[PDB]
Amino acid sequence: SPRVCIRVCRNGVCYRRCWG
Repeated sequence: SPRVCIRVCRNGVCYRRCWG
Protein backbone atom coordinates (compact mmCIF):
# COMPACT_ATOMS: atom_id res chain seq x y z
CA SER A 1 0.00 0.00 0.00
CA PRO A 2 0.96 3.68 -0.46
CA ARG A 3 2.91 5.33 2.36
CA VAL A 4 1.13 7.80 4.65
CA CYS A 5 2.38 10.83 6.57
CA ILE A 6 0.81 13.48 8.80
CA ARG A 7 1.63 16.38 11.11
CA VAL A 8 2.27 15.96 14.84
CA CYS A 9 3.08 19.15 16.73
CA ARG A 10 2.84 19.31 20.53
CA ASN A 11 2.51 23.10 20.72
CA GLY A 12 6.18 23.91 20.27
CA VAL A 13 7.84 20.96 18.56
CA CYS A 14 6.59 19.63 15.22
CA TYR A 15 7.04 15.98 14.22
CA ARG A 16 6.21 13.93 11.13
CA ARG A 17 4.09 10.84 11.77
CA CYS A 18 4.10 8.11 9.12
CA TRP A 19 3.17 4.42 9.00
CA GLY A 20 2.45 1.52 6.66
